[PDB]
Amino acid sequence: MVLYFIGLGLYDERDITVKGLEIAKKCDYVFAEFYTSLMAGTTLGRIQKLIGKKIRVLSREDVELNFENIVLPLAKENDVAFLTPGDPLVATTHAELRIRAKRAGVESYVIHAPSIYSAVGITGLHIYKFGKSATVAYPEGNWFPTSYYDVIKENAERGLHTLLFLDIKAEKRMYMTANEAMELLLKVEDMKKGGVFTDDTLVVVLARAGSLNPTIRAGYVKDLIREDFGDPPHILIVPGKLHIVEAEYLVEIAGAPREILRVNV
Amino acid sequence: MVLYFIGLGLYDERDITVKGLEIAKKCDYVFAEFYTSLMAGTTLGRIQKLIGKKIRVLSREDVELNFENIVLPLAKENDVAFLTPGDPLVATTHAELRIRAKRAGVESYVIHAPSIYSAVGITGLHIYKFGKSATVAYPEGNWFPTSYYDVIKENAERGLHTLLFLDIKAEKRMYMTANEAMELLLKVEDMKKGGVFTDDTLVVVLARAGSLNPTIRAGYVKDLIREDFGDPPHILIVPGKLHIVEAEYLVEIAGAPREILRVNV
Ligand SMILES: Nc1ncnc2c1ncn2[C@@H]1O[C@H](CSCC[C@H](N)C(=O)O)[C@@H](O)[C@H]1O
Repeated sequence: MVLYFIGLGLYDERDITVKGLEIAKKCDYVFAEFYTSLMAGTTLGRIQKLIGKKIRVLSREDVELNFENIVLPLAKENDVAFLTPGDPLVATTHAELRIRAKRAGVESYVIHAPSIYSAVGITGLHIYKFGKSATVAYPEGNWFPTSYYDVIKENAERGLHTLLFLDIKAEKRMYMTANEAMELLLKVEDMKKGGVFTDDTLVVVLARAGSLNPTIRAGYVKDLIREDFGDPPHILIVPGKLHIVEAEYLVEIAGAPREILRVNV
Repeated sequence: MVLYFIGLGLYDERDITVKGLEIAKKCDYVFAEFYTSLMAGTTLGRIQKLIGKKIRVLSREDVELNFENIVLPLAKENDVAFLTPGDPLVATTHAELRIRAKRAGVESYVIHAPSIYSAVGITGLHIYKFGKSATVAYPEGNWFPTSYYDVIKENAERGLHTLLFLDIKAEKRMYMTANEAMELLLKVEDMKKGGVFTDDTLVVVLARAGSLNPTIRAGYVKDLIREDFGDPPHILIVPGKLHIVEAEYLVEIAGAPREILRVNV
């Protein structure tokens, strides 16, 4: 009679909360989805071993089209868990699944876990200064989406930071790198000429948040565009004007050039 | 030889990540602060029992003025952990403490935990639509903070949602309720008269996120301003223009007036 939405956290199998783990262990059935994002620091096998339960993976179609036929029927007479990378309901489509549960007469509860949305606090940038977020999508064919560029423009002009989720082909396990994102943004700038993203733009790259050894780098595009930030996933941030405290953290912790203390504050 | 900043999560001792727990259990010394937020579902005793270590609680003064005198000295010859509610670097000034650690020759690591900043996803509002955040602080003496009002105005004009952290005075055991926040906002409105926050404004309240049964309510200020949302902590949200699916969730899950389903495109 109960469905638990349980977050797996940021990177590996230990990023689930103690609450989420103990609840998952007591569930009769455990499902999981890895299409909204991936858990790059672990494997399905390691997650399964930790929980001690067989984990049935669901595709985007399984969920978006058949959640009420695959998961809810079992949740009617058993305790069922639905695992998702990060924090449940951060992904925009997740929330509606709770309405489906209600419609089916199934109680649902949410067990939170760390999300990249909040983990970016490790960049030293004040969380309150982050504005609207956006996703950099790979262009393809004759389709060249650029809405993320406008998001940076609107946030930056108001002195706010912009969190940029990078494209991911979950099924193929292909991650867009911060380098590719920077190249794309420079390409968009060359087309819109808005003066929003150039070689002189200060950016911050956060790779493998959740890991004990994440890569946190800050610097100008001209210097970071060909830099190796390590294995995925990568997150790109275009900060707005910096509070001196944010700048000092970027210099001392993220290796930012001293120049940001006089140019970006 | 190291200092760990470990988050404890949203509500109770089990909101800590497995990673955080396994590391905390092996540390030589464990310190913590409980003034940046309120974990309403646990006690120091329960946290100590879970981690299996004595926890030395520090006051805001101990941390802000003497972190380098109380904590860092031990981290030079021992494995030390510094625990905090939620995520250690979200809506706190703890990031700067990493700079102090560095200057002291102490390597530091960060272990994330569920944060209210991302837990708001449980309101059904799209996380990417949240703009700049703000804090509603208690007025004191002849000083009446009003900056949060301008944040709402700025976000709303852009169609973005506004997350409002509520004030906390841990030593006095005072936790601002969503009701008190709404009352303060109505007073600022009468002063600035910007038509930003009135009796007809739609708001969302999230109380005790992290618990299994948090209070999630949406409605007009005139109706919710005197409603009992249960024990603290509380957070207040002022939505911007709603997507149809956001409205549907607020109606179905947060008990919002069905009239909000009719969005004005
Ligand atoms: N479980 C919870 N439910 C509702 N609001 C919460 C909450 N935990 C924190 N808050 C809100 O956030 C304020 C503390 S701000 C510090 C937040 C913390 N670092 C985190 O990551 O969550 C509180 O005064 C309250 O308004």
